[PDB]
Amino acid sequence: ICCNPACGPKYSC
Repeated sequence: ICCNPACGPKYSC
């Protein structure tokens, strides 16, 4: 997961 906006398509929070 990724609790960040920079994650974009990786954002999982």
